[PDB]
Amino acid sequence: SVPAIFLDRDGTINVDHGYVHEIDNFEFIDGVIDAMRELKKMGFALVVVTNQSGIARGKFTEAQFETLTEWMDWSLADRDVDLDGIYYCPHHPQGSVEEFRQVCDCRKPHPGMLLSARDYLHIDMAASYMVGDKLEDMQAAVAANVGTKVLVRTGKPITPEAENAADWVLNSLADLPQAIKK
Ligand SMILES: [Ca+2]
Ligand SMILES: [Zn+2]
Repeated sequence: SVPAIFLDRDGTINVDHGYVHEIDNFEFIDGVIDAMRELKKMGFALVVVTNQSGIARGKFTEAQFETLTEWMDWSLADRDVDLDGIYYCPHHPQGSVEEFRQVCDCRKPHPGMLLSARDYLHIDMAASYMVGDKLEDMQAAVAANVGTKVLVRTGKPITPEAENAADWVLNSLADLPQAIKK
């Protein structure tokens, strides 16, 4: 079993402009790419787990999400960051788009995505981290029995509830490798 860093996307990896689905609006947060590269060096699997309800909302299609996700994957790989898994939930109970309109197991704070990754990559959850800027991230982690829950300040002005649920609060994903080294 391998330990992993589970990663929220908007507000953690890219700047959260809300319903981000275009390459020219995808902006990597400073230092996160180097941080992820170091996390790989330190022996962690990297797994993105991201809610994308904009799909259910009709803000953008699944096709558009794949295009952006593919681009993200290459950009990282080309910087010698090779993501071990990318999971997303396109659902929302009130989705305007029929295909995606539903309650589900995979929308954070449901731990579904993390459990799927766990089974797939044989991940050591207790030895793993979850990084995000929202409560739903911390709660998802709690349910999936992730060892360490890390909240970041690069997205949402953190709520006291999110803060409560978190084990650590870091300014950024960029700071995670040093925090773990220590
Ligand atoms: Ca987020
Ligand atoms: Zn879902």
